[PDB]
Amino acid sequence: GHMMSKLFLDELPESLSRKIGTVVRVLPSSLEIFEELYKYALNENSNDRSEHHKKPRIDDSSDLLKTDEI
Amino acid sequence: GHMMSKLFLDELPESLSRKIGTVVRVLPSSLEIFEELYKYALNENSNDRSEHHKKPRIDDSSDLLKTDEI
Repeated sequence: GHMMSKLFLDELPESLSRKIGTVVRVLPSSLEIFEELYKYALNENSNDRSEHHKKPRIDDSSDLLKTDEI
Repeated sequence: GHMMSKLFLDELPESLSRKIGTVVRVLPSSLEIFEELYKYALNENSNDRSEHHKKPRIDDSSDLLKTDEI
């Protein structure tokens, strides 16, 4: 359990952790940004309902969908 | 000198992309790896369900005959 700051590499096949661990050595700070990038899209796969989900754009419009009260 | 449109940088959180671009200059190949990583996890959203090819569906229904019993 003697590690400075590792965990992302322990969340995927050894084949990937090998090619990554070798390149990361050069950019231990760059891989940090991408680490959050891949996670961003990961959660995007599932989004609960809080206050109307926006994403699907439409060419023609008519109204603001069903909205009578709150 | 202002680039002609961009992908996977202008859409996503441009706030972070700002620091990524400067880093990408150093590791133009490394980013290529993380690019496939984020896309890989995306497809992972699915699983290898179905065991018996789907058919049975019982939860709280044990025998419901009447005419025949013996």
